[PDB]
Order: sequence, then structure tokens, then C-alpha cells
Amino acid sequence: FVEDWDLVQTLGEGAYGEVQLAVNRVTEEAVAVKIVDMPENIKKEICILKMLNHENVIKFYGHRREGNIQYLFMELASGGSLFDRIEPDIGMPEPDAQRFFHQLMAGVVYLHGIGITHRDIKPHNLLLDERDNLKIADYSLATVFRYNNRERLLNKMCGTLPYVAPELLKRREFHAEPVDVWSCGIVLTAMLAGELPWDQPSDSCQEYSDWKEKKTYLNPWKKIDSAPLALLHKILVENPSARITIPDIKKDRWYNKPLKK
Ligand SMILES: Cc1c(Nc2nc(N)c3c(C#N)c(N4CCC[C@H]4C)n(C)c3n2)cnn1[C@H]1CCOC1
Ligand SMILES: [Cl-]
Ligand SMILES: [Cl-]
Repeated sequence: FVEDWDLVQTLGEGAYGEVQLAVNRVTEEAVAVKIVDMPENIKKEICILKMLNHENVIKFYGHRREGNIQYLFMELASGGSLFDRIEPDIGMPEPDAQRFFHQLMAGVVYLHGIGITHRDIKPHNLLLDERDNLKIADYSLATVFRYNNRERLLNKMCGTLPYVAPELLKRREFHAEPVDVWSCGIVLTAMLAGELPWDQPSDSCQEYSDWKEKKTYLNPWKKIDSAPLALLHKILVENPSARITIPDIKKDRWYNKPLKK
């Protein structure tokens, strides 16, 4: 009801909808509410949200529908978004980046383990609690890629062009997991350089060709230390069948380097 909740401010807009800081008119509890203005899509999103139980995935509370409006209730992330911790053209301190990347991989390992692909991993969708623990949010593009132990290939184009893997632009069908791995490597680049390497990973994009030709003396690569750059060389591999998998990311030298807060 317009009587149970006060909409105090917009937190942003997701793939399919928009998000308000709602305050309870009775208890003053502050939550995030996603306000859906119109379906088969939200039925699917609510179903996936009900599956989620992990420290690095957003807490779902429940949902209400009123006419052509539906309301999804989630834990308000008191630390805001990772996007807001990235200093343009700088990034953030390498130890903070490494901890966030550890937590990102734990959330993604959890999702992939229950056969869910997120499909829109980017800093706008990665939230922080009051202890700066990272939470993977926005399940509006999420879908099942594994059921009864059988993999299904993806065939729909979606996500955010600077974060999408190249196969998603080129192939009629592709594996879900390597796409999410790619977008995590663009997130790591953003965290360490405070800039995105390209508009899209297409041959008609010069910044993408430059990377394929290994010109890491150019930005954003020249801002990144050799160890995390070496991980980014294994993640941002054009052929998804040669791209590093999460088990191997967990064996990376930089991933395992002790770093000082
Ligand atoms: C408390 C707070 C948040 N907290 C928050 N908590 C959520 N739970 C979501 C959320 C979801 N779910 C979401 N969005 C936007 C569209 C995609 C989705 C991830 N956004 C953006 C969410 N932001 C964001 N800033 N601040 C502070 C700092 C500046 O302002 C107040
Ligand atoms: Cl910016
Ligand atoms: Cl950025």
C-alpha cells in the first residue's frame, strides 16, 4: 500500500524496472523495493530470487502486486554500489579490489552451482553491506543454464555492451558460465583502472583489437600491475573454450597474493 511504505528516493533502474529506498510507515525499517510497471519476466525473477541463499548474493524479502504494478522487497545495501567505490581514471587500492574480486567469485561460484547465470554482472549490480561485503544483485536477466545435471546453451543477446563477452555478439548459441567469467574480468579492470577498456568486444572496436594485439602499454592496461594483468590475460580470452574457468581463477598467482589493507 501507498500507506505501509514511503518511497524516499530512487536508488537506480535495473534491466527490467527501477528501485526505490522504501521506509516502513509503521516501523521506519528501510528496505529496497523494485517497482514493476506492467510479467512472464517477473514470475521468473521472483522464482530465482526465492532460490537465493548466500552471503555474496542480495537478500530477497518478498513481493506484492497492485494492478499493473508489482513490488519486490530486498535488503537495503547500506554501503551502496561498487560503482560508487571506483574513482574515475584511478580505480581503487589493489587490496580492496582483490577482496571484492574474492567475494564476487564466491557469489558467482554459488550461482553457477545452483545452475543460475546472472548475465549482467557489472559494478551497478554489485552492492556492499555495512561491513563492505559484496552482494550480487538484479536477477532481472538471470536464467537457468543447468537443470537435472544437464547444461542448456544460451541463445539470447542481453547484458551491457562493455561487459558482454565477444561470443554473445557472434554465436547463435553459447555457454553461460564463460560469459559471466568475462564480465567479472571487466569488473576487475574497472576496479584497478577506473575505466572500461572498450565500447564492445567487436573487431570494429579499435580498443578491443589493441588488446587482442597485446598493446598493454596502452590504458587501461598500463595502470594495472603485472600480476592482476596476468589474470586479466587469462579471463579476457576471445575463444570461450580457451577462457580460464573459475576453478583455475582460484589457482591464479594474483588471486592468491597476500595484500595489505
Ligand atoms: C543505501 C544505498 C543503496 N542501497 C541499495 N540497495 C539495494 N538493494 C539496491 C538495488 C537492488 N536490488 C539497486 N539497484 C538499482 C537497479 C539495479 C539494482 C541493483 N540499488 C542501486 C540498490 N541500492 C544505494 N545507495 N545507497 C546510499 C548511498 C547513496 O544513496 C544512498
Ligand atoms: Cl564515470
Ligand atoms: Cl568505470
